[PDB]
Amino acid sequence: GEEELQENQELIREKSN
Amino acid sequence: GEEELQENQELIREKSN
Ligand SMILES: [Ca+2]
Ligand SMILES: [Ca+2]
Ligand SMILES: [Ca+2]
Ligand SMILES: [Ca+2]
Ligand SMILES: [Ca+2]
Ligand SMILES: [Ca+2]
Ligand SMILES: [Cl-]
Ligand SMILES: [Cl-]
Repeated sequence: GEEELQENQELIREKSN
Repeated sequence: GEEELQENQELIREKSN
């Protein structure tokens, strides 16, 4: 769901940084 | 979709390790 998606995008942010 | 979900679970695995 929506929360899973937001958490996913934060994992992507963490890895990109 | 399905690929997004698999990629998400791998990010979770990478972080847990
Ligand atoms: Ca949230
Ligand atoms: Ca959350
Ligand atoms: Ca979060
Ligand atoms: Ca795959
Ligand atoms: Ca893939
Ligand atoms: Ca992969
Ligand atoms: Cl880095
Ligand atoms: Cl670690």
